[PDB]
Amino acid sequence: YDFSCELYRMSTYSTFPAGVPVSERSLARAGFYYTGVNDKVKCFCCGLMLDNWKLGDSPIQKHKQLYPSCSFIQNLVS
Ligand SMILES: [Zn+2]
Repeated sequence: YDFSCELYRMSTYSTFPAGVPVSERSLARAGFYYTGVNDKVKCFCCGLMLDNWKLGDSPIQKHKQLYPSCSFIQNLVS
């Protein structure tokens, strides 16, 4: 289903900057791929864009909170 998709998302983090305080795996699992700019990531499903990640930030929570209508985030959490 989203099998290869999550794996593709993971691959986009090859250039992710070193000091970002959230794991790339968690980002990719939350539906986000890396835009190649700063620490800005984008949902493959709804296009929600997020950057300036802080220690302890939950990509899934931010995702659910900001753009609940995303089918991916709805199905991930259900
Ligand atoms: Zn989304």
